[PDB]
Amino acid sequence: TLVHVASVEKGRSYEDFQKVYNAIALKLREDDEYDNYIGYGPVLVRLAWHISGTWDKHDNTGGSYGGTYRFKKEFNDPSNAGLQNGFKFLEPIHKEFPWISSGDLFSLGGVTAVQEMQGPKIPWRCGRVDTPEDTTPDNGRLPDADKDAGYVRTFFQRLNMNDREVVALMGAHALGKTHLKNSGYEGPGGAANNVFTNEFYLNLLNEDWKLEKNDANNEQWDSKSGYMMLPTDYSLIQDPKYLSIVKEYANDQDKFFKDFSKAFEKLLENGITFPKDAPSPFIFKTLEEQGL
Ligand code: HEM
Ligand SMILES: NCc1ccccc1
Repeated sequence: TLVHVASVEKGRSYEDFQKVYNAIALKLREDDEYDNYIGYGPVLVRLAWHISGTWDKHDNTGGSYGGTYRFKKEFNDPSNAGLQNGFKFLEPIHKEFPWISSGDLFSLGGVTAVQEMQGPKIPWRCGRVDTPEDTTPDNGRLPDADKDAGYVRTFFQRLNMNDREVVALMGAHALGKTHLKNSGYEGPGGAANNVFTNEFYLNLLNEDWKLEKNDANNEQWDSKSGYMMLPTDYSLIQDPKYLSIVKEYANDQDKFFKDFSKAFEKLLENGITFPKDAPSPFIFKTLEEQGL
Protein backbone atom coordinates (compact mmCIF):
# COMPACT_ATOMS: atom_id res chain seq x y z
CA THR A 1 0.00 0.00 0.00
CA LEU A 2 1.27 3.50 -0.94
CA VAL A 3 0.82 5.96 1.95
CA HIS A 4 1.61 9.68 1.90
CA VAL A 5 1.90 11.10 5.41
CA ALA A 6 1.65 14.89 5.74
CA SER A 7 4.91 16.30 7.11
CA VAL A 8 4.86 19.95 8.19
CA GLU A 9 7.59 22.00 6.52
CA LYS A 10 10.15 22.10 9.29
CA GLY A 11 9.59 24.86 11.84
CA ARG A 12 6.65 26.46 10.00
CA SER A 13 3.32 27.44 11.55
CA TYR A 14 0.10 29.17 10.57
CA GLU A 15 1.66 32.59 10.34
CA ASP A 16 4.27 31.45 7.78
CA PHE A 17 1.52 30.08 5.52
CA GLN A 18 -0.55 33.23 5.99
CA LYS A 19 2.45 35.12 4.54
CA VAL A 20 2.43 32.88 1.46
CA TYR A 21 -1.37 33.36 1.14
CA ASN A 22 -0.84 37.14 1.35
CA ALA A 23 1.86 37.10 -1.34
CA ILE A 24 -0.44 35.16 -3.69
CA ALA A 25 -3.33 37.53 -2.87
CA LEU A 26 -1.28 40.66 -3.42
CA LYS A 27 -0.06 39.39 -6.79
CA LEU A 28 -3.68 38.47 -7.74
CA ARG A 29 -4.65 42.06 -6.99
CA GLU A 30 -1.73 43.45 -9.05
CA ASP A 31 -2.02 41.23 -12.14
CA ASP A 32 -5.48 42.29 -13.05
CA GLU A 33 -5.01 42.45 -16.87
CA TYR A 34 -4.57 38.72 -17.41
CA ASP A 35 -7.03 37.08 -19.78
CA ASN A 36 -8.77 40.30 -20.81
CA TYR A 37 -9.13 41.51 -17.20
CA ILE A 38 -10.43 38.32 -15.66
CA GLY A 39 -7.26 38.11 -13.61
CA TYR A 40 -5.44 34.98 -12.40
CA GLY A 41 -8.04 33.75 -9.89
CA PRO A 42 -9.79 31.23 -12.14
CA VAL A 43 -6.65 29.65 -13.59
CA LEU A 44 -5.23 29.21 -10.04
CA VAL A 45 -8.40 27.39 -9.01
CA ARG A 46 -8.16 25.15 -12.06
CA LEU A 47 -4.47 24.47 -11.36
CA ALA A 48 -5.23 23.38 -7.76
CA TRP A 49 -7.92 21.05 -9.09
CA HIS A 50 -5.82 19.55 -11.95
CA ILE A 51 -2.86 18.79 -9.65
CA SER A 52 -5.30 17.02 -7.29
CA GLY A 53 -7.48 15.36 -9.92
CA THR A 54 -4.84 12.90 -11.09
CA TRP A 55 -5.49 10.92 -7.89
CA ASP A 56 -6.60 7.29 -8.15
CA LYS A 57 -8.28 6.12 -4.94
CA HIS A 58 -7.52 2.46 -5.80
CA ASP A 59 -3.74 2.68 -5.46
CA ASN A 60 -3.02 6.23 -4.19
CA THR A 61 -1.14 7.24 -7.31
CA GLY A 62 -1.35 10.87 -8.44
CA GLY A 63 -2.92 13.49 -6.16
CA SER A 64 -1.65 16.79 -4.82
CA TYR A 65 0.88 15.43 -2.37
CA GLY A 66 3.94 14.98 -4.58
CA GLY A 67 3.85 18.27 -6.45
CA THR A 68 4.46 16.39 -9.67
CA TYR A 69 2.98 19.03 -11.95
CA ARG A 70 6.48 20.55 -11.87
CA PHE A 71 7.68 17.69 -14.11
CA LYS A 72 7.31 17.91 -17.88
CA LYS A 73 5.20 14.78 -18.36
CA GLU A 74 2.43 16.35 -16.27
CA PHE A 75 2.79 20.02 -17.22
CA ASN A 76 2.66 19.05 -20.91
CA ASP A 77 -0.50 16.95 -20.40
CA PRO A 78 -2.90 18.17 -23.10
CA SER A 79 -5.57 18.25 -20.35
CA ASN A 80 -3.43 20.87 -18.61
CA ALA A 81 -3.09 23.28 -21.54
CA GLY A 82 -3.22 26.83 -20.22
CA LEU A 83 -2.24 26.02 -16.61
CA GLN A 84 1.34 27.04 -17.39
CA ASN A 85 0.00 30.59 -16.88
CA GLY A 86 -0.88 29.73 -13.26
CA PHE A 87 2.49 28.01 -12.71
CA LYS A 88 4.34 31.12 -13.98
CA PHE A 89 2.24 33.31 -11.67
CA LEU A 90 3.32 31.15 -8.72
CA GLU A 91 7.02 31.13 -9.60
CA PRO A 92 7.91 34.48 -7.89
CA ILE A 93 5.89 33.33 -4.86
CA HIS A 94 7.93 30.11 -4.61
CA LYS A 95 11.12 32.22 -4.93
CA GLU A 96 10.01 34.39 -2.00
CA PHE A 97 9.09 31.31 0.10
CA PRO A 98 11.42 28.50 -1.09
CA TRP A 99 10.64 26.44 2.02
CA ILE A 100 7.10 25.57 0.90
CA SER A 101 6.50 22.34 -1.00
CA SER A 102 5.21 22.41 -4.59
CA GLY A 103 1.97 20.59 -3.67
CA ASP A 104 1.31 22.98 -0.80
CA LEU A 105 1.93 26.01 -3.03
CA PHE A 106 -0.28 24.81 -5.91
CA SER A 107 -3.17 23.86 -3.60
CA LEU A 108 -2.82 27.02 -1.50
CA GLY A 109 -2.98 29.01 -4.78
CA GLY A 110 -6.47 27.61 -5.33
CA VAL A 111 -7.63 28.33 -1.77
CA THR A 112 -6.28 31.89 -1.93
CA ALA A 113 -8.01 32.52 -5.25
CA VAL A 114 -11.42 31.34 -4.06
CA GLN A 115 -11.24 33.47 -0.88
CA GLU A 116 -9.92 36.63 -2.60
CA MET A 117 -12.72 36.29 -5.17
CA GLN A 118 -15.19 36.59 -2.22
CA GLY A 119 -15.90 32.87 -2.03
CA PRO A 120 -16.21 30.77 1.10
CA LYS A 121 -13.36 30.19 3.50
CA ILE A 122 -11.66 26.91 2.57
CA PRO A 123 -9.74 25.28 5.40
CA TRP A 124 -6.30 24.19 4.20
CA ARG A 125 -3.69 21.82 5.63
CA CYS A 126 0.04 21.89 5.05
CA GLY A 127 2.44 19.02 4.71
CA ARG A 128 2.51 17.78 1.12
CA VAL A 129 6.09 16.63 0.31
CA ASP A 130 7.66 16.81 -3.15
CA THR A 131 8.24 13.33 -4.64
CA PRO A 132 10.55 12.47 -7.57
CA GLU A 133 9.96 12.59 -11.32
CA ASP A 134 9.18 8.87 -11.57
CA THR A 135 6.05 9.33 -9.34
CA THR A 136 4.47 11.65 -11.91
CA PRO A 137 1.16 10.15 -13.07
CA ASP A 138 0.73 9.45 -16.78
CA ASN A 139 -1.52 11.72 -18.81
CA GLY A 140 -5.17 10.77 -19.28
CA ARG A 141 -6.44 10.89 -15.72
CA LEU A 142 -8.25 14.24 -16.04
CA PRO A 143 -11.77 14.34 -17.47
CA ASP A 144 -13.10 14.87 -20.99
CA ALA A 145 -15.75 17.62 -21.46
CA ASP A 146 -17.63 16.04 -24.42
CA LYS A 147 -19.35 13.38 -22.30
CA ASP A 148 -22.62 12.85 -20.43
CA ALA A 149 -23.70 12.56 -16.78
CA GLY A 150 -22.87 8.84 -16.50
CA TYR A 151 -19.31 9.59 -17.48
CA VAL A 152 -19.06 12.45 -14.98
CA ARG A 153 -20.42 10.25 -12.14
CA THR A 154 -18.03 7.40 -12.97
CA PHE A 155 -15.08 9.73 -13.39
CA PHE A 156 -15.58 11.41 -10.02
CA GLN A 157 -15.98 8.14 -8.19
CA ARG A 158 -12.23 7.58 -8.88
CA LEU A 159 -11.75 10.66 -6.65
CA ASN A 160 -14.17 9.33 -4.01
CA MET A 161 -16.67 12.08 -4.82
CA ASN A 162 -20.44 11.54 -4.70
CA ASP A 163 -23.28 13.35 -6.49
CA ARG A 164 -23.45 16.34 -4.12
CA GLU A 165 -19.68 16.78 -4.19
CA VAL A 166 -19.64 16.61 -8.03
CA VAL A 167 -22.37 19.20 -8.43
CA ALA A 168 -20.80 21.50 -5.79
CA LEU A 169 -17.31 21.24 -7.31
CA MET A 170 -18.56 21.99 -10.81
CA GLY A 171 -19.88 25.36 -9.59
CA ALA A 172 -16.31 26.57 -9.88
CA HIS A 173 -17.13 26.90 -13.60
CA ALA A 174 -18.71 30.23 -12.69
CA LEU A 175 -15.08 31.33 -12.76
CA GLY A 176 -13.05 32.20 -15.83
CA LYS A 177 -13.85 30.84 -19.25
CA THR A 178 -13.14 28.20 -21.85
CA HIS A 179 -10.48 29.08 -24.41
CA LEU A 180 -10.57 27.49 -27.85
CA LYS A 181 -6.77 27.06 -28.17
CA ASN A 182 -6.52 25.33 -24.76
CA SER A 183 -9.49 22.92 -24.77
CA GLY A 184 -11.42 23.23 -28.01
CA TYR A 185 -14.26 25.10 -26.24
CA GLU A 186 -14.87 28.86 -26.25
CA GLY A 187 -16.68 31.29 -24.00
CA PRO A 188 -17.58 32.34 -20.46
CA GLY A 189 -20.42 30.82 -18.44
CA GLY A 190 -21.88 34.10 -17.22
CA ALA A 191 -21.25 37.78 -16.43
CA ALA A 192 -19.63 37.34 -12.99
CA ASN A 193 -16.57 35.27 -13.81
CA ASN A 194 -14.01 36.57 -11.32
CA VAL A 195 -16.25 36.73 -8.25
CA PHE A 196 -17.21 33.42 -6.66
CA THR A 197 -21.04 32.98 -6.65
CA ASN A 198 -23.71 30.37 -7.48
CA GLU A 199 -24.07 31.81 -10.99
CA PHE A 200 -23.24 28.49 -12.68
CA TYR A 201 -26.45 26.94 -11.32
CA LEU A 202 -28.60 29.99 -11.99
CA ASN A 203 -27.42 30.19 -15.59
CA LEU A 204 -27.85 26.48 -16.13
CA LEU A 205 -31.51 26.76 -15.13
CA ASN A 206 -32.47 30.20 -16.41
CA GLU A 207 -30.70 30.68 -19.76
CA ASP A 208 -32.10 29.43 -23.08
CA TRP A 209 -29.36 27.07 -24.26
CA LYS A 210 -28.85 26.12 -27.90
CA LEU A 211 -26.67 23.22 -28.95
CA GLU A 212 -24.12 24.43 -31.50
CA LYS A 213 -20.79 23.49 -32.97
CA ASN A 214 -17.89 25.83 -32.20
CA ASP A 215 -14.93 26.86 -34.39
CA ALA A 216 -13.04 23.70 -33.26
CA ASN A 217 -15.98 21.57 -34.48
CA ASN A 218 -16.98 20.53 -30.97
CA GLU A 219 -20.51 20.69 -29.64
CA GLN A 220 -21.28 23.13 -26.83
CA TRP A 221 -24.40 24.82 -25.44
CA ASP A 222 -24.65 28.55 -26.18
CA SER A 223 -27.01 31.26 -24.94
CA LYS A 224 -28.13 34.44 -26.65
CA SER A 225 -26.55 36.34 -23.77
CA GLY A 226 -23.10 35.16 -24.93
CA TYR A 227 -22.54 32.37 -22.37
CA MET A 228 -21.76 28.70 -22.88
CA MET A 229 -21.90 25.34 -21.10
CA LEU A 230 -19.73 22.31 -21.81
CA PRO A 231 -21.56 19.06 -22.52
CA THR A 232 -20.42 17.89 -19.05
CA ASP A 233 -21.82 21.11 -17.49
CA TYR A 234 -25.14 20.63 -19.26
CA SER A 235 -25.29 16.99 -18.08
CA LEU A 236 -25.99 18.30 -14.55
CA ILE A 237 -29.47 19.36 -15.70
CA GLN A 238 -30.02 16.23 -17.81
CA ASP A 239 -29.50 13.69 -15.00
CA PRO A 240 -32.39 13.84 -12.51
CA LYS A 241 -30.22 13.42 -9.41
CA TYR A 242 -27.83 16.13 -10.54
CA LEU A 243 -30.70 18.45 -11.51
CA SER A 244 -32.17 18.33 -8.01
CA ILE A 245 -28.85 19.46 -6.54
CA VAL A 246 -28.37 22.18 -9.19
CA LYS A 247 -31.78 23.62 -8.16
CA GLU A 248 -30.79 23.52 -4.48
CA TYR A 249 -27.61 25.55 -5.10
CA ALA A 250 -29.37 27.93 -7.50
CA ASN A 251 -31.83 28.68 -4.68
CA ASP A 252 -29.25 28.85 -1.86
CA GLN A 253 -25.76 30.25 -2.35
CA ASP A 254 -24.93 29.76 1.32
CA LYS A 255 -25.52 26.00 1.00
CA PHE A 256 -23.44 25.91 -2.17
CA PHE A 257 -20.56 27.72 -0.42
CA LYS A 258 -20.64 25.28 2.49
CA ASP A 259 -20.69 22.19 0.27
CA PHE A 260 -18.09 23.59 -2.15
CA SER A 261 -15.71 24.42 0.68
CA LYS A 262 -15.89 20.88 2.07
CA ALA A 263 -15.58 19.23 -1.36
CA PHE A 264 -12.68 21.42 -2.45
CA GLU A 265 -10.73 20.76 0.73
CA LYS A 266 -11.40 17.03 0.32
CA LEU A 267 -10.27 17.15 -3.32
CA LEU A 268 -7.02 18.94 -2.33
CA GLU A 269 -6.43 16.41 0.50
CA ASN A 270 -7.21 13.13 -1.32
CA GLY A 271 -4.39 10.67 -0.86
CA ILE A 272 -2.89 12.37 2.17
CA THR A 273 -2.83 10.85 5.62
CA PHE A 274 -2.81 13.51 8.34
CA PRO A 275 -1.24 12.18 11.56
CA LYS A 276 -3.20 12.68 14.74
CA ASP A 277 -0.59 15.17 15.98
CA ALA A 278 -0.90 17.32 12.83
CA PRO A 279 -2.01 20.94 13.17
CA SER A 280 -5.69 21.60 12.80
CA PRO A 281 -6.69 22.91 9.35
CA PHE A 282 -5.74 26.55 8.80
CA ILE A 283 -8.30 29.20 7.91
CA PHE A 284 -6.46 32.11 6.29
CA LYS A 285 -7.60 35.67 6.67
CA THR A 286 -8.25 37.55 3.46
CA LEU A 287 -6.22 40.64 2.67
CA GLU A 288 -9.36 42.64 3.47
CA GLU A 289 -9.63 41.01 6.88
CA GLN A 290 -6.04 42.03 7.60
CA GLY A 291 -6.31 45.59 6.27
CA LEU A 292 -3.73 44.80 3.57
C1 HEM B 1 -16.19 16.79 -15.44
C2 HEM B 1 -15.27 17.56 -14.86
C3 HEM B 1 -14.69 18.81 -15.51
C4 HEM B 1 -14.47 19.04 -16.80
C5 HEM B 1 -14.78 18.09 -17.95
C6 HEM B 1 -13.89 20.36 -16.93
C7 HEM B 1 -13.55 20.96 -18.10
C8 HEM B 1 -13.06 22.23 -18.22
C9 HEM B 1 -12.67 22.83 -19.48
C10 HEM B 1 -12.75 22.15 -20.86
C11 HEM B 1 -12.25 24.06 -19.19
C12 HEM B 1 -11.71 25.12 -20.16
C13 HEM B 1 -10.18 25.18 -20.08
C14 HEM B 1 -9.67 26.22 -21.05
O1 HEM B 1 -10.11 26.22 -22.24
O2 HEM B 1 -8.85 27.11 -20.66
C15 HEM B 1 -12.34 24.27 -17.75
C16 HEM B 1 -12.00 25.43 -17.08
C17 HEM B 1 -12.03 25.59 -15.72
N1 HEM B 1 -12.22 24.56 -14.84
FE1 HEM B 1 -13.12 22.76 -15.21
N2 HEM B 1 -13.78 20.91 -15.68
C18 HEM B 1 -14.25 19.97 -14.76
C19 HEM B 1 -14.26 20.11 -13.38
C20 HEM B 1 -13.75 21.20 -12.71
C21 HEM B 1 -13.58 21.27 -11.29
C22 HEM B 1 -13.94 20.12 -10.33
C23 HEM B 1 -13.04 22.45 -10.98
C24 HEM B 1 -12.65 23.08 -9.64
C25 HEM B 1 -13.30 22.89 -8.51
C26 HEM B 1 -12.85 23.17 -12.21
C27 HEM B 1 -12.38 24.46 -12.31
C28 HEM B 1 -12.24 25.12 -13.50
C29 HEM B 1 -11.94 26.54 -13.59
C30 HEM B 1 -11.84 27.53 -12.44
C31 HEM B 1 -11.83 26.85 -15.02
C32 HEM B 1 -11.52 28.22 -15.63
C33 HEM B 1 -10.03 28.31 -16.02
C34 HEM B 1 -9.64 29.61 -16.72
O3 HEM B 1 -10.48 30.50 -16.90
O4 HEM B 1 -8.45 29.73 -17.11
N3 HEM B 1 -13.25 22.36 -13.24
N4 HEM B 1 -12.81 23.11 -17.20
N1 LIG C 1 -19.90 26.91 -18.29
C1 LIG C 1 -18.75 27.31 -19.12
C2 LIG C 1 -17.42 27.21 -18.39
C3 LIG C 1 -16.76 25.99 -18.28
C4 LIG C 1 -15.55 25.96 -17.62
C5 LIG C 1 -15.01 27.13 -17.08
C6 LIG C 1 -15.65 28.33 -17.20
C7 LIG C 1 -16.86 28.38 -17.87
